[PDB]
Amino acid sequence: PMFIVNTNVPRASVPDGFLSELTQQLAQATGKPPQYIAVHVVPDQLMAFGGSSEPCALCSLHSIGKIGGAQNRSYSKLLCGLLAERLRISPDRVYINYYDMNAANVGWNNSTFA
Amino acid sequence: PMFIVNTNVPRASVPDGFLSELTQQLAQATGKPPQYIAVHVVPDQLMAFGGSSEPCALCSLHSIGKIGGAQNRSYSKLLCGLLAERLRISPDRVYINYYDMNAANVGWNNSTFA
Amino acid sequence: PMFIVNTNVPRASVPDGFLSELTQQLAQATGKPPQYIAVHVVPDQLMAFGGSSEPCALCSLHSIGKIGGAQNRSYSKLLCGLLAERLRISPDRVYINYYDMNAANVGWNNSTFA
Ligand SMILES: *[C@H](c1ccc(C(F)(F)F)cc1)c1cc2c(cc1O)OCO2
Ligand SMILES: *[C@H](c1ccc(C(F)(F)F)cc1)c1cc2c(cc1O)OCO2
Ligand SMILES: *[C@H](c1ccc(C(F)(F)F)cc1)c1cc2c(cc1O)OCO2
Repeated sequence: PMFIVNTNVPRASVPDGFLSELTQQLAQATGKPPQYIAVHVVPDQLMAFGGSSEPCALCSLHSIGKIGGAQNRSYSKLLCGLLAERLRISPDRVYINYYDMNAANVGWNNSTFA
Repeated sequence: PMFIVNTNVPRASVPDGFLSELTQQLAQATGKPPQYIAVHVVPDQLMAFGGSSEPCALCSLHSIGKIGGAQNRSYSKLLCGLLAERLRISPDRVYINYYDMNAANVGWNNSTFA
Repeated sequence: PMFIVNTNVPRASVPDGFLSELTQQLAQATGKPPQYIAVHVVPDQLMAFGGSSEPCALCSLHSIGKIGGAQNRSYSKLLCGLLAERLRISPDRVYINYYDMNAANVGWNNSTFA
């Protein structure tokens, strides 16, 4: 899994350890080892949600499997909770795109997975 | 719907009103209330298009429905028009990825739209 | 095709000529004329891979066809090779997402490629 957050929240408002927490919590939620988890946070973005420039976030979770109806609800509760608690972004100003990747379409270490 | 623009145009060349203009125009084009629309503009990017560093844009439009052959051809006119006028980008230096999202794969407000 | 690299490597470590090298190498690898190729490099990112902030990269390759099992392996060797040689990023700290795009979902110059 790979999780990306883009947000208009400033860099100074991202708390120390945020990437570590995302890594740890995503490992728990996906059942994948922490070593596999990639996390990417992009603050200070020029963005709007519903025509308002109040704090918001646009995110993606790519995973080889572990994506589906109930699972995605659970990820959204977890991730919106974190963005609310840590970045002070209201859950209703977050979008998260979920992508179930075929292993053959993920490159790593000079090759691809299967 | 969610619209993202990555461009090598500098930040000071992005008009202050561009996010709101995109929001309004996309609401009309998709038939969704403006409140649903998220927009994200990423200037000052290191990019090349056809081996040239002249102004260009790499974009995406994600939507739960309202994506298809004819609709996409129409969106491209709308979006190239906006980018040409407001960012001075030639329309043949714009790519737009269109993604039709399943509601189950869009997280929002601690859940998903499924 | 469009290739995007997001990396925590600093801007100054990205060699002059990198975008041109990517354009040329992707033209060769995909068989598509260089005029069609878009490349985008995003340094100085806040990211972690396996909980570690050592150099890493999260990448994507979108293409209308020329995507598949064996081809993706070849692209990964090529692109990890370039990231290792030019940006000093170890291949096992790189993910690359491959997307086979429908021509109807690629917008360019007021239309799509369908
Ligand atoms: C994590 C993972 C990282 C990146 C992607 C990508 F497609 F976005 F590139 C997808 C998944 C991951 C890593 C693995 C793995 C499963 C997952 O989910 O099995 C071996 O390494
Ligand atoms: C807009 C919309 C925003 C984001 C995405 C995402 F998947 F990329 F995250 C997709 C669509 C939208 C919001 C809605 C809605 C439909 C759309 O298209 O119905 C209720 O809220
Ligand atoms: C390259 C190409 C660029 C961008 C995308 C996008 F979908 F991500 F936007 C996809 C492919 C390309 C350009 C062409 C072409 C094929 C490809 O692969 O035929 C005409 O121009």
